[PDB]
Amino acid sequence: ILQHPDGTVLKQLQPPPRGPRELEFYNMVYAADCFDGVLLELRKYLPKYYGIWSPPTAPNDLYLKLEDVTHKFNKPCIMDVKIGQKSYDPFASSEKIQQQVSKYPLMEEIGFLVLGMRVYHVHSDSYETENQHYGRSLTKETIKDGVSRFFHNGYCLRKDAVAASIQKIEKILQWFENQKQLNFYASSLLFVYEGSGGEVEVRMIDFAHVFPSNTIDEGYVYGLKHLISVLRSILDN
Ligand SMILES: Nc1ncnc2c1ncn2[C@@H]1O[C@H](COP(=O)(O)OP(=O)(O)O)[C@@H](O)[C@H]1O
Ligand SMILES: O=P(O)(O)O[C@@H]1[C@H](O)[C@H](O)[C@@H](OP(=O)(O)O)[C@H](OP(=O)(O)O)[C@H]1O
Ligand SMILES: [Mg+2]
Ligand SMILES: [Mg+2]
Repeated sequence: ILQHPDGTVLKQLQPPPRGPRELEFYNMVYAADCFDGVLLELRKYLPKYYGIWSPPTAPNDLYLKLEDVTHKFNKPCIMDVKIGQKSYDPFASSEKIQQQVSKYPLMEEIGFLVLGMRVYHVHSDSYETENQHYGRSLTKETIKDGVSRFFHNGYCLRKDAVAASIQKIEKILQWFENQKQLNFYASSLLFVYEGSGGEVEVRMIDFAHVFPSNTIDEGYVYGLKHLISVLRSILDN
């Protein structure tokens, strides 16, 4: 991921089939001639898409040019959370299924996995970050405190940002409850709040494993509902 000062990010296409699939996901949703109401609403929850991009001197080198969801913040606090009961897609080999389940065998039970976070601490005017091994070390017993950490700025828990997050996830959940045409594996919600105070973003990102479907994405629903339940209990702290 490359950050550009024009308020965008450039995401390098992953090797095939993943990179091509994500490109085609964005091309589908943001198709200029799209009048599918489900896809038009979905746009609200994704980064704005500016199309494929390459360097003028390197057509081989493929990126997606996307809205940088953090751009409008002064001290953005960011968390990436993978959503769903399965982080492997319908065409995964046994090996890949085993890889992905062994990254976090609790995915079926919890329905989400924190991939990382960067949190602004007001007293020190500095950031603390957690990596992939943080959220993968979270159990049912520790998931609530694990998530809460994102919203604590070194002296108070930001219940405003927790409540806003629930409210935004709720709209995404509603989108999911009214579509049966796409199922999302290994996708994420990107959470941003202002660390320095009410602006909050929750956007869907990372679409290398989105597939057409004829069913509700029950894994994705389960994950969102559980994530909301956790966030709700944090409001009682
Ligand atoms: N549109 C965006 N705006 C701001 N930050 C982003 C955006 N897309 C990705 N990021 C950051 O880059 C990270 C990796 O992006 P992602 O699409 O999840 O790539 P990967 O396929 O490598 O998991 C995310 O966790 C997030 O922190
Ligand atoms: O973060 P880690 O521990 O390096 O593990 C990676 C993480 O689970 C990625 O989401 C996954 O890509 P997908 O989500 O696209 O499967 C990748 O699979 P890969 O090794 O097959 O690229 C893993 O290696
Ligand atoms: Mg990702
Ligand atoms: Mg990915």
